[PDB]
Amino acid sequence: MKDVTIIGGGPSGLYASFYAGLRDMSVRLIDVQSELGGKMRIYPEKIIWDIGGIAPKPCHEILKDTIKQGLYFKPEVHLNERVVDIRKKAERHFEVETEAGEIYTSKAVIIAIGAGIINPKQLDVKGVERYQLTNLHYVVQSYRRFKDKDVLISGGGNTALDWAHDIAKIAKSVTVVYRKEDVSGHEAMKTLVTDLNVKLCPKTRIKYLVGNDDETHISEVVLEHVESGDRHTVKFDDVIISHGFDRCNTLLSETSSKLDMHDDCRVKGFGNTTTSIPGIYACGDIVYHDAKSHLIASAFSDGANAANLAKTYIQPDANAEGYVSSHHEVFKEANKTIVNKHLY
Amino acid sequence: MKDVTIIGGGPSGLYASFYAGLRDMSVRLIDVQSELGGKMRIYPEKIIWDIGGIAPKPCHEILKDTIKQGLYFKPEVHLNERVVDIRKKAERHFEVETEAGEIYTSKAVIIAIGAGIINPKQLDVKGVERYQLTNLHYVVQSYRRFKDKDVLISGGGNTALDWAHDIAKIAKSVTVVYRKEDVSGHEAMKTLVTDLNVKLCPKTRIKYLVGNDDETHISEVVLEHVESGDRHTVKFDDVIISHGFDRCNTLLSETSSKLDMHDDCRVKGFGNTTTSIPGIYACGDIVYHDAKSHLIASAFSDGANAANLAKTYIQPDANAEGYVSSHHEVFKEANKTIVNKHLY
Ligand SMILES: Cc1cc2nc3c(=O)[nH]c(=O)nc-3n(C[C@H](O)[C@H](O)[C@H](O)COP(=O)(O)OP(=O)(O)OC[C@H]3O[C@@H](n4cnc5c(N)ncnc54)[C@H](O)[C@@H]3O)c2cc1C
Ligand SMILES: Cc1cc2nc3c(=O)[nH]c(=O)nc-3n(C[C@H](O)[C@H](O)[C@H](O)COP(=O)(O)OP(=O)(O)OC[C@H]3O[C@@H](n4cnc5c(N)ncnc54)[C@H](O)[C@@H]3O)c2cc1C
Repeated sequence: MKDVTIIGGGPSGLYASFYAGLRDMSVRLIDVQSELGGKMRIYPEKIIWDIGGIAPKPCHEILKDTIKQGLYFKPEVHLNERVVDIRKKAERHFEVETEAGEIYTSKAVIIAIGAGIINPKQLDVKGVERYQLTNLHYVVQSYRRFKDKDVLISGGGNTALDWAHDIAKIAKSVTVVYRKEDVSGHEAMKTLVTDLNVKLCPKTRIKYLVGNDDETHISEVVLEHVESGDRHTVKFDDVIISHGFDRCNTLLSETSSKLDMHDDCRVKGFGNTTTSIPGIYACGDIVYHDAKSHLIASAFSDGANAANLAKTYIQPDANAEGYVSSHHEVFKEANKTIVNKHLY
Repeated sequence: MKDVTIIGGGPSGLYASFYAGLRDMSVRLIDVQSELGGKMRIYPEKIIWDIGGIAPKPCHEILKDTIKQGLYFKPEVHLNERVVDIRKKAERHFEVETEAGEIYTSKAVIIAIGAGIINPKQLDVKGVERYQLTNLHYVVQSYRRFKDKDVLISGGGNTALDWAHDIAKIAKSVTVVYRKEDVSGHEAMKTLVTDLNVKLCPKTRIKYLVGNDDETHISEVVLEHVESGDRHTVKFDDVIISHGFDRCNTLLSETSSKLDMHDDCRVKGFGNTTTSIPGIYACGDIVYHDAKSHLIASAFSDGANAANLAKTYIQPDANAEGYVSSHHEVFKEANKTIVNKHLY
């Protein structure tokens, strides 16, 4: 029987996988996406600066390193598989069941599902290459940059509609294209509908992202009606791609085992990655504890803690923490080649 | 007046410096060593694997990246300076005083002192280069590798004497060279003295670390008596350099402001980097909270949390957390050059 099943292949699940391997635990890693990376697959061309010890470079580049790390010890990896239920048969005996009916057994379970299912939108860029785009946004925090700008927002989820309203306060115009399979959320919509500089475009998708010359920005967007198929090209200064996150619609609402939940539908972490059920640990954006940050850095330190607690759960007399890698015997064979051949 | 004074230039203080800069805070960074890096300056040639997202490479290489990160926003850096006192004159008004009598003012204080003063021993290696040594150890956790080995340990601190005893259980012989300025600790010494395969060498230092041929290991060590100056060369299979850490002998025992302390002389973190005094935050190995790991990864996530809490302390209406770097406006000018010139 596998030592631990890890649900979620984002940076938190990946590091948890690595550190569980560092602690000599057999690992099963499950993720619904066709590739590992979680939310990081949303913003591949973006330059990341705030990961500890990592000089700024594209997210997809850092992701490649993070994935490699998660797979050093070669865990049992299951992609394109969606967990729907978690069960505790007994102590050191858990069942993890997918929507396809597959049932996986483990002595422990690590939940690293972030905010739920990630399904990145496939953007088709013409004229420019995506890796050099500047006016393409996947999240809105500061919106002062959008002053007097013609802004496009894709997605009609509550968060996207909130962004639209805030941006509308100073933007020249805001256009929201979406499909109404998006929530869309009555209150967020009611607020937005009286922003008279906002155009709502239901049943509409982004077909093409177009930029001229060489340029490093999108200058115009080809929009397409989902039903009629009619297209028209509109110029924008900024394009914002929302994804629609709802932490309240994960499996944790309808599994066969209910962890205590934070009021925002995050798993209640008891000081750390410990949950209300012994043997189950939550790491990353899904868990709440006082030391949390919404950062990849925090996802990593959570992963370590989840692996440690899972290790001591399976084997109580084991060390509380893992051996530091600098003096860990498992890396020595590789270290000599790395040093001798200067593989860094 | 400076926003925050950060005491300690290890990975935790460095990231805290970076993230404080990310949150648009003015920073003063103080460390007693002649160079930044903290404990990482102890094991520069060692290959590190367990930092999130970072492929294995020498510690000094990762340190260079970590230092660069800590200094992006160009804080006020004070090296070769030892803090001896911390004072809270009023809310958003702190005094940080060094042994030389210098007094620095800040609206907040971040304590990142690890286990206390770090003063790396200068090893002189002959025959081989340090970067390829394998049998050189700076910490002992697993000691099974020392079975039937002739082992040398430098340092007579309690921890080093504990290592010596454990190793003596399976080693062919253990030699402990030290100066008695080291504790040495009565009980640890009393335990060790009846290990009849252990040779105690007081008033003795390591002069030379010698390896033959090209080789990737130390084959023999030149020892020197501190008083007489007499030398003799002894062959060893492994060399262990202890440093002597005592968390109970930091400034936190005799400042003008007492944080609540964990029973192991670590600062009591209230769920995170929060201490018993508003405006003072502890990040890294110095602080205890339930989400802690003794890892660089945890030092980083602590640093972020300490910067955030310090930010909201100085400016209560500010956002709880900082803007993700991927969409942070402060990095955009640099991002275009990084992308255009492929500087990664
Ligand atoms: C646009 C954007 C920009 C960001 N920029 C930065 C930045 O610059 N620096 C930084 O530190 N952080 C940044 N972040 C945050 C960072 O991406 C997250 O903190 C991090 O991805 C969280 O890692 P995680 O593993 O905990 O969750 P996730 O990354 O969300 O991983 C969850 C994975 O588990 C999968 N999954 C979920 N549910 C189930 C199920 N029931 N069955 C199977 N599989 C499943 C999901 O599909 C997903 O792949 C950014 C976030 C976004 C959205
Ligand atoms: C030999 C060894 C191997 C390790 N290997 C790994 C590994 O492979 N992976 C990993 O993740 N971790 C590893 N670690 C642990 C890692 O080094 C620590 O977790 C990390 O350095 C802690 O960072 P810090 O900033 O909190 O403390 P520190 O690194 O100790 O930084 C403290 C700094 O503040 C300075 N300072 C202290 N006090 C005062 C004062 N009163 N005034 C002024 N200045 C001051 C100190 O001199 C020091 O420079 C290892 C530790 C050691 C000793």
